[PDB]
Amino acid sequence: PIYWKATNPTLSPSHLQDLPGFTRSVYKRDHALITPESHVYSPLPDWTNTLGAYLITPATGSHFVMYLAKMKEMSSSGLPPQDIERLIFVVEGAVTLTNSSSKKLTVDSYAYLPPNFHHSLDCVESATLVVFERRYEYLGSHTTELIVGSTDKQPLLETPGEVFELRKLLPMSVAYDFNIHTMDFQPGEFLNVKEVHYNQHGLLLLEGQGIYRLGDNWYPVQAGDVIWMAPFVPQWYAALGKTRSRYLLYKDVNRNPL
Amino acid sequence: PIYWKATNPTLSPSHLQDLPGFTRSVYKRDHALITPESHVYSPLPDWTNTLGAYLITPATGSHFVMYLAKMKEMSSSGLPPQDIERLIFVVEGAVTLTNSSSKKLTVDSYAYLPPNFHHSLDCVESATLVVFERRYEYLGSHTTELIVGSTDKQPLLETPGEVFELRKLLPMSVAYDFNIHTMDFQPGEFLNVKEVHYNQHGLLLLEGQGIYRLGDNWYPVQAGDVIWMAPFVPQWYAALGKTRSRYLLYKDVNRNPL
Amino acid sequence: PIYWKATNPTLSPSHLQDLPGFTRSVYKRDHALITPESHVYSPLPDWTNTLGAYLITPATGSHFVMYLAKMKEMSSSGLPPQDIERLIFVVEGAVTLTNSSSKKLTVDSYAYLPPNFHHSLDCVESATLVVFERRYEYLGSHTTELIVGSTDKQPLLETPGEVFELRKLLPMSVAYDFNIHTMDFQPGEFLNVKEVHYNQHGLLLLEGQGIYRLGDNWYPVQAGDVIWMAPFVPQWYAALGKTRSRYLLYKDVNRNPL
Amino acid sequence: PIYWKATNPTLSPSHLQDLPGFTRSVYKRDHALITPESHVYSPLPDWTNTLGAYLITPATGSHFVMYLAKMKEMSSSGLPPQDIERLIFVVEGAVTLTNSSSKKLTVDSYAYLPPNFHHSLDCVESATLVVFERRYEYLGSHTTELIVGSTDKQPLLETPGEVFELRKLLPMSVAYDFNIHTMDFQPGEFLNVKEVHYNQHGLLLLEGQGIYRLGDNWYPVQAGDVIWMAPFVPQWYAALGKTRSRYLLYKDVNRNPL
Amino acid sequence: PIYWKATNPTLSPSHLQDLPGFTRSVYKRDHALITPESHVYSPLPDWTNTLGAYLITPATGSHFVMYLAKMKEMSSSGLPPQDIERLIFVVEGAVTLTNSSSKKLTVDSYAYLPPNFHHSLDCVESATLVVFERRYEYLGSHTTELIVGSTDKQPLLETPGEVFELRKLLPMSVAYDFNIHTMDFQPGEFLNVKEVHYNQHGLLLLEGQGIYRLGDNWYPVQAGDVIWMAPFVPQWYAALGKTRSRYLLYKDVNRNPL
Amino acid sequence: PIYWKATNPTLSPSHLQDLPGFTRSVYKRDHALITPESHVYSPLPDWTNTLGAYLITPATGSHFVMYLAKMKEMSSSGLPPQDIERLIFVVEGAVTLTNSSSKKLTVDSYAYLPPNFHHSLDCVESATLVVFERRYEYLGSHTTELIVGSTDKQPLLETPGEVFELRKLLPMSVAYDFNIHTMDFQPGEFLNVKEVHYNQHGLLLLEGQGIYRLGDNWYPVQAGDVIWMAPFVPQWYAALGKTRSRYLLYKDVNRNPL
Amino acid sequence: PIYWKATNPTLSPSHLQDLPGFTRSVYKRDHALITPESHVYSPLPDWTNTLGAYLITPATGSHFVMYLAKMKEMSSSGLPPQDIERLIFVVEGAVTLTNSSSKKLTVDSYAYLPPNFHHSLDCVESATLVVFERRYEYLGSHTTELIVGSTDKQPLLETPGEVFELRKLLPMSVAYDFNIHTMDFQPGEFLNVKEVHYNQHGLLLLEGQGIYRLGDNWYPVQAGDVIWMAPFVPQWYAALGKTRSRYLLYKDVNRNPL
Ligand SMILES: [Mn+2]
Ligand SMILES: [Mn+2]
Ligand SMILES: [Mn+2]
Ligand SMILES: [Mn+2]
Ligand SMILES: [Mn+2]
Ligand SMILES: [Mn+2]
Ligand SMILES: [Mn+2]
Repeated sequence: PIYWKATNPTLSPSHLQDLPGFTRSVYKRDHALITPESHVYSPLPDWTNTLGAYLITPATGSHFVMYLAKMKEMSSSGLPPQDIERLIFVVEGAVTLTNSSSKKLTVDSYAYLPPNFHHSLDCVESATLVVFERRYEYLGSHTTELIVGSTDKQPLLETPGEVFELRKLLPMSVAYDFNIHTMDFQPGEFLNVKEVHYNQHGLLLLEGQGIYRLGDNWYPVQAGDVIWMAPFVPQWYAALGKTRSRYLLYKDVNRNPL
Repeated sequence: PIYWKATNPTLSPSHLQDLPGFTRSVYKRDHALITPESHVYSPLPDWTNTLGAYLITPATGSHFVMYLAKMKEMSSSGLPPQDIERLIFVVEGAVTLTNSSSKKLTVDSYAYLPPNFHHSLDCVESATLVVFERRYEYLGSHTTELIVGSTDKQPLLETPGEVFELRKLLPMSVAYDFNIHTMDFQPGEFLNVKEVHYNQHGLLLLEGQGIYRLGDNWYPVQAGDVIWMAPFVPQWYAALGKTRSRYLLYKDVNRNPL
Repeated sequence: PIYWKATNPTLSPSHLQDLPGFTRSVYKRDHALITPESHVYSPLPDWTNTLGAYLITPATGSHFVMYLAKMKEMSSSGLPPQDIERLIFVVEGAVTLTNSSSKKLTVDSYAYLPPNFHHSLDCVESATLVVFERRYEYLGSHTTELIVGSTDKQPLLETPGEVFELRKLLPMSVAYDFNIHTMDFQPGEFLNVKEVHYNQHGLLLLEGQGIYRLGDNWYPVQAGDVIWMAPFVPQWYAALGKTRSRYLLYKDVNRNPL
Repeated sequence: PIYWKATNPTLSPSHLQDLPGFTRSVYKRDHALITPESHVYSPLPDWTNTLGAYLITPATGSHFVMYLAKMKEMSSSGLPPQDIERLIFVVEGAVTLTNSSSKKLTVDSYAYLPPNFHHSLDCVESATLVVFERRYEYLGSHTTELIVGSTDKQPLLETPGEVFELRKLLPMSVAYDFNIHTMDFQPGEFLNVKEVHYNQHGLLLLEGQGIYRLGDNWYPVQAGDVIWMAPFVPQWYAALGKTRSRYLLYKDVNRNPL
Repeated sequence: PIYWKATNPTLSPSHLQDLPGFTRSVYKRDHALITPESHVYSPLPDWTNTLGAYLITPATGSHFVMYLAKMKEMSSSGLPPQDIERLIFVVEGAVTLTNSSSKKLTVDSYAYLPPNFHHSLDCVESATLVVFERRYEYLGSHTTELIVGSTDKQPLLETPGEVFELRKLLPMSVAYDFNIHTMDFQPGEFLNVKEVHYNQHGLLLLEGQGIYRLGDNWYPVQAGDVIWMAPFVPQWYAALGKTRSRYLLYKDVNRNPL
Repeated sequence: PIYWKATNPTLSPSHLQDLPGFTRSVYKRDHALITPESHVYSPLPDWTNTLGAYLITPATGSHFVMYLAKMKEMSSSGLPPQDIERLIFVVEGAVTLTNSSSKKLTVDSYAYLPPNFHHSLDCVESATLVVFERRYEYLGSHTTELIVGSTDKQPLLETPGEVFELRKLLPMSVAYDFNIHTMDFQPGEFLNVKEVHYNQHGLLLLEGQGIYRLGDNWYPVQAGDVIWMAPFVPQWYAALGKTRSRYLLYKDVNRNPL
Repeated sequence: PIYWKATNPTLSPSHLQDLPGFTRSVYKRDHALITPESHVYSPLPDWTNTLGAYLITPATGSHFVMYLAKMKEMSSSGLPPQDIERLIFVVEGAVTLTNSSSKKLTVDSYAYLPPNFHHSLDCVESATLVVFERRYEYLGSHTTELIVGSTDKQPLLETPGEVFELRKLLPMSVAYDFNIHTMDFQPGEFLNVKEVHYNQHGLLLLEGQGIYRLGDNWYPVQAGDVIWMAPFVPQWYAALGKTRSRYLLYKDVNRNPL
C-alpha cells in the first residue's frame, strides 16, 4: 500500500523495547525531530472514539498544530474551535466527509475547511489522519472555501533552480494563509538553496529516507518521521536509497511577516 | 512513615556544607531539576506562620505555579487571587480544611479548590504542603467543584503498553483543566514510550530513586527532588534500587492546545 | 561599480554546487549570519514583477523586518500596511520615487516613508533595494515626513572613543524611532567598545571583508553578507584585506527601552 | 538458547536499513560503545573458514585485543603470535579444543591457552567465539597454564559493598595478568561504587539491558553491545527490565601499575 | 579530462579570497578533513623540481604518510628511506618509472614499490601524484614486489552486504601490509555498515560529492577533498548529485593488530 | 583528630546511596578529580592485610603513581619493584618502619625511600597512608638517601607573589627528582599566578574546602578530594569556609624537561 | 624601545589582581595560547642567577622546548644535555657569547649552537632570552655550524601568494632540522593559506596585535603572548591596530615526517 512505511516504520517502536530511554526524537530551540516511539496517543477532545497525538503546537512557538489521528470503527471527528481552519490528509485507510453530497476520502485524499465551516469526518473501519489547524488570519474582505482533492490530481509545479517535484494541495490564492506542499526527491537529489526564511514548517516523511539538516544538526530520517522547522532555521535535505522520497509539508504564506 | 524521605532526603543540604557553590539543581530551556539545597523559603503573603518556596512559576513558560508550604503551629492559608484555582497535597503533618462540614487532612490527603471557591486551611501543629495554582480556563458553562480525598482511595488505573501503576486524584471530567497523577514503578521498571507531548509537567518524587531523562540530559534522582517539564521536552524515567518509586505529577488537560 | 561585490560576492552560491547541504549561514538565539546561498526569493505581494527575500522578521524577536527586493524591467512597489514606516536603499540599479516631485533614485540613494505616507516606486529596467519596515511607535504628537538623499551627501559625524567613519541617513530628531547608520573601516581598524546595548541591529556589509564577533562566536564575512543582532548580544568588528569596509546598519533610537 | 539475544539483538542492523548513516556507536578518548550495525567482519588470518570482527585493539590505548569469531562448517583456529596468551569463550554453537586429551566446548565453556601453548580449535558446524589476546607480561619465573571451564561450574564470589553476582573464569594466582568476570545484576540493581581505577575493560553484555555510564555519558544498552573502558574512566551500570543482566568482562590484574 | 574536478575543486581556494580565516578543514582527535585552501606545498627533499604537500603523517597517530607531489617540467622523484615501501597514483599528467623495466604512467596508473626497491619517477612536462609511504612490516620471510597497473584494468570485487563497486589495486596476499581500494557509489547509494574497525584510512575523493560521517560529525564533501580516519572512528558515506562518487582509499591489512 | 575530614569527608559515599550513578569524579585529558565514592580498594600485592586504591598511574600520562593504603590489624608494607623510589605520608593511624634504630610514624609523619632502599612498614591497629612511587631518574652519580619527618617540624619557605604558606617534606637538592609540598590557604586567599608549567601534580586536600580551577573547568572541593594535574593544564585554587585549606602536593623537579 | 611591549604587555598580570582565577591562557589537545599571567618562573638548573620559565616541552607532544630565561646580576648559562641543539634570541637587554672570539648579543641578536658544541653566555645586568632546545636528529654525516646574528641583517624572502614580510635566521641547508622565521604583517593583512601541515610551531608575538585562529578557536592576541602549534592544527593570523604585527616562529624542516 502507498505510504505503508509511514504507518509501519522500518525501525519501529517495538524494535527498541530492550533499549531503556533510547529515542531519536529531539526538541531544540528552532526545530524538532519527532519520531514514532515518542508519539503520545490519548483521546482526542470533542472527537468520538479517537486517539490522537499532538506532534506540534504553538507551545513550540508555531502558529499551528499538527497531530496524528487514529480513527477506528464507528468514530467521528468533532468541530475545531471557533475561527480555526483545519486540513486533513488521509495517510492510511478511509474516512467519509460531509457537511453537498458525502465525499469518501481514501489514502492520499485531503480536505481543507474554512474557519467555522461546519463539517464532520466519519469513519467505519480504520483511518490514520494527519491534520493541521490554525487560527485563521482574516485579511480584509478575503475568505476561503471548501477544498477537497487528491495529491495525484495536483499538477507538477515549476521549481526554478531545483530538481524535486512540487505539488501544492490548496490554492495559491491570497485568501489561504498556508499551503500544503508535496515534495519528491529522486535518490541522490537534494536542495540547492540552504533555505533560511521567516516561514515555518511542519513535515511528515511519507516515502523514503535521507539526511535532513537543521542548523548545525544532521539527522538520518525514515518514512514516518516528523519534523518541526521554526522560522529562520537553516534547513536542507538529501534523498537516499533505492526508492524515492516524498514528504508532506505545511508552509505559511500570503501574509505580511511583520 | 509515608513520604518520610520526601521530607528527609538521603543526600541532604547540610551534607554539602563543605562544597562551595555545589548543587544538583539545573534550570534549562525546556526543563529543570530543582533540588533541596536550592529551595528558597520565604513567608507566604496572606498566610499565617507558613513558610513557602516556589519551584515553578509562569516565568518558566508554564501556565501553573508549584510551591511547598511549611505550615508551623497555629498557621492558616490565604485565599488565592481571583479566578485562580488551587490544589493542595499533604506530604507531612495534619491540616483541617473548611468552607459544608470540615475535613481533617493528613499525609496522602489532598483537596482541589475551584476558582473563586472560598475555603481555609488551618494548621495547629505542623504541615508540609505541595500546592499547585493556576488561572482557570473557563470552557463554556462548565465549572469545577470542591474535591477532597486521599491517594490510597483512588482506584488503580491501567495504562496501555506501560507497566507503572497509576492513580488520578481529580475527576477526568472536561470541567477540570488539569489532573494530578500518582505514578508507581517497581525497581527495574521504566517508561516504554519516550514521551514528547504538548502537555507540561511539574513533578515531585515522594519515594524511591532512579534515572530521569529530559531531552539529552540524564539525572540521578532521589525522593524530594522536583522536576519541571516544559512542553515537548523528551522525557523518560527508570526506577532503581530496593524500594519502589512514587511521584506526584501535574498534567494539563481537556483544553484545545491550539 | 560601487557595492558591486554585494550584488556579486566573491564566494557565491554556484561555487557550492558540489558541497551538498553546505552553508555559512547561522541562526542562534541572540544573533544570525545570513549568507547569499540561503536567500529565499519569493514574489512580494502588492509589488509588480519583483522577487523579494525576507532576512529578518519579528519571528526573530525583532521589532522590524529587513528584506531584499529584486525589481526587474517595468516594475513597481506596493504600500505597506497601516502605521508601518518604510525605508529603502538602492544597492544596485535605478528606480524613480513618486507619490510631491519625483527623484531618480540610484545606487546610494535612500528614501524614508512616514507611516501611511502614500508613495510609490517604479523601475523600468532593473533595481535591487534593501528595505526596512516596522510599526512606528507613536510618541506624543511628533510625526515624520518624507526624506530623500544619498550616502556620500550626508555629513561625516565625529565618533567619540572610536575610529570608524560615521554617517546617519535619517534625522536624529526624536520624531524618528529608528536610524540607519553608515560605517567605514580601513583595513586593520576595529570597534573599541565590545558593545552590549538594548538597541537591536540588522546589517548588510556593503564593501570589504573582515571578522565579526557575536557573543563568543567569530564569523569571517564578505560583501553581500547580512547580520542580525538581537538586544544585549556582544558585538565587535575589524576590517581586513586591501580595501576598506562599509556596512549599512539599522538601529533603534529615541524610545524608552521600558 | 543461552545468550540468544547476544547474537540476535532486539534492535538488529536490518531494522536500521532505512536510516542512512545512523549508528548507536561511539568512540571517545576514554571509552567506546561498539554496537552490531558496526561490526566489521573479515576473514581471520591463519584460520580456516572463519570471519572475525576486532572490537578492541591496542590502537585504542588498551593492551589487549577483543574480537568476535564466526566459525562456520568444518573450520579451525590459527595459532597466535609468539608470547601471546589467548582466551576463548563460546557464545553460540560448539567447537572442540585439542592440543592432554581433547574437550568438546559449548555455550559457556571457555579455554585459556598460555603464551606459546600449542592448541587447535576445530569447529564442524557453527560457533561464535568472543576471544581476548595479550602480550603476556612475564613476571619472574611464574607461568600460567591451560584452563578449560564453564561459567556455571564457577563459584559465586563475595563482592563487599556490591549486590551483583560475580564469578571469575580464570585462577587468581599471580601468574595470570588478567581475568574474565561474569557479572549478574537483577532488575533495579546497580553498582554502588562509581569506579575509577587504572584497570582497563572490555565487555560484552550477554543477557538483559540497562544504562551504562561512562564519564559524563549515559548509554542505553542491550545484549550484544560491547564496551571499551580505558584506564581511569568513571564507570557505572544499572540493570533494567524483566530479565536479569549478565555481562562478560575483561580485567588486567596482578601487575604493578607503575 | 579524467579526475578534473579533483584537480580543480568546484569551491576553489581563490573563491574564498574575501573570507579571512575561513576553512572547511578540520583536525580532530580521531579523524580529519583536509581541504585545498589548506594545502601547504613545499620543495620535496631529494626530488627535482617537485612541490609536495603532506596531508597525513604519523604525527596523527597513523603509521603512514599521504602527500600530493606536484612534478613540473623535467622533474624526478627521490628515493624513500630504508624499509619505507611506497605507492604512487597519477591524478594528473604523466611520468615515467625506470630503475625492473620501464612503464609509462598516465592518469589512473599506479606503482607500488617494495621496501628498498630502487626506482625513479621521471616526468617531462608535469604530473600530479598522491603518494603513500610506510615502514614495511616484515612478516616471517615474505616480501612484496613491484606492482604496476591501471584502476580500470582492475576487476570488480564482491561486496557482500554493500552495493558500491569495489576494485583493489594491489594483491591481497600476506606479504602486503596494506592495499589501496577504489570505491564507486551511484547517487543515492551509501554504506550499509557503519564501520568501527581497527584499520586506519587515508582517502582522496577523485570524483563526485556527498556527505561523510566521522564519529558524531557530518561533512559535506567534494572532489579534491582529503580525509584521515584514525582507528575505530565511526565512518559512513552517501553519494549525492548527478554523477557518481569515486574515492581512493588506503587500508592497512594482513598483520596481527596486537 | 588531625586531618579527620580527610578520612571521613563531609559528603561521603553513603550519602549518595539513593543517587544512582551520581559522582563528583571527572577524568579528562589534562586533569582529574577523583572523589571518595569512586575510590576502588583491593588487596595490595605483597603488602600484608592492606587494601590499596590507586588514584593516579602512568596510564594517565603521568610518570608516577599515587595511592591510598589502608592497613588493618597486624599489617605490613611490601617492597616496590626494582629502581622505584617511594614516599609515604600517614594521614590516619600509626605505622612503624624498619629494615639501624627503627622508628614509629604517626598521623602527619612521612618517609622517603631511595630506589631499591630495603625497608619495612609495620602497623598494628591501623593507618591510612597516601603513597607516591616512581622510576627514579638517575642523574649520573647522584643518589638519594632515607628521609623521616613531620610537616609541622618543617620550616616555612618563602613564596614571592604568593600569600600561601609552604613546607617541603623532601630536600631540594639535585639528586631528588620530586618533592612534596604542603600549602596552606586562609579563607579568601588564592594563587595569584594562573600556572601553566611542565611540572605535573598529584594533590590530596587534607583540610578545608574551596574552588580549584583546571583549564576552563571550576570544581568545588572538600577535604579528602584528590586531583591529577597533567603538564601545562591551567591550574588555580582559592580557599573558603571558616577554616583554612591544606593539601599535600607532588611536584617533579631537578630534571631536564627535554 | 624595540620589543618593549613584549616585556611589558598592555594587559598585565597585576591588572588581573582583582580577578581571582582569571587567565587568558588556553591549553588544548592540538594547541595552546600561553599569556603573561601564567608564566611560572623558577631557578634554571646549571645556570647562575637566572630565572627561567618553560612554556613548551615534549610533554605537549613537541620535540622541542621553548623557555624564557631572565638573566640577572652576573649570571651564566648552563650547558644543554648531550646531543641537544640550542638557539637563543635576545628579546631585551644584553648578554655576551663566548666559545673563537667574543660576541656581544643585544636585543634582536641571536645565536644557534650545534649539538655537543661548547659555548657560554654571560650577563652582567639584565637580559631576557627566548630559547629553543631540541635533541638533534643526525641525518647522514651532515653537521650544523654555529650561527650568530641579528634580524634586520637578514634578507627579505619571497612569500608566494602571501604578503607578510618573511625573514629566516638560519641556513635552509639540509643539515639544520629547524629554523626560526620572523614574519611581519601590516594592520589589515592576513594569511591567505589556512595552513594545515605536519610542521609544528612555537611562536612569540614580539610586536603588534591581532586575531589568531587555531582549530575552531579564535584568540585575540597581543605582544608578549605565546603559542604552541601541534602538527596539523588549522592555523591563521590577522594583524590589527595602528602598529604592525611581528612574530618570531619555530618550524621543523629537512626531515622526512615518517
Ligand atoms: Mn522551507
Ligand atoms: Mn508525560
Ligand atoms: Mn551596535
Ligand atoms: Mn570496573
Ligand atoms: Mn573503512
Ligand atoms: Mn603548580
Ligand atoms: Mn605554519
